[PDB]
Amino acid sequence: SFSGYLKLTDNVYIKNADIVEEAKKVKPTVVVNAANVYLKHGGGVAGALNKATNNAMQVESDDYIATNGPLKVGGSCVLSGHNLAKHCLHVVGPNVNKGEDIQLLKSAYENFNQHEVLLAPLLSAGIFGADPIHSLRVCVDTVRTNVYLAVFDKNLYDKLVSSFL
Ligand SMILES: CNC(=O)c1ccc(S(N)(=O)=O)cc1
Repeated sequence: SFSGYLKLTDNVYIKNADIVEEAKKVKPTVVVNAANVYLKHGGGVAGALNKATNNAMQVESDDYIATNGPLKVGGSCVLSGHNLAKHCLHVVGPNVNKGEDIQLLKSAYENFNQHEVLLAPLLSAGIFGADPIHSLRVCVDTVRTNVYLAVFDKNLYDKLVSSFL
């Protein structure tokens, strides 16, 4: 199962790791993708996860969007996990750099409650523009299921652990 995680709360764990390498190693039931409403996995965690699937995630995602239309900000969809996980839970956190509402971050984390265990990044962190400290606080106060957070940046991981309340 998951190794080397630091326990933050009863159900939230954190590790300084590349979520792609973590998914390839664990092959969890669910890997969370930091998705946008269009499932266009061009960069960030989405681009990295999609690149690890040899673009199979993008091909599947385009067929999903062609059939269903875009997701809502704060929403999600379950697609294949390809070579990374059984499933990929594509969750759309608000992108502050695209001027989206940061109040939707709690709704985005509520999607995690539909899965008993998940490997996930911090929603809306990184290129999505939100404060990762705020994202971790929303995560621990919203997610009740077992969430194993992978934080790519070592320096951010240390800041997140050292400032955790
Ligand atoms: C392999 N990982 C990445 O390329 C990666 C990791 C983290 C980010 S973030 N969420 O923007 O800080 C983007 C991309």
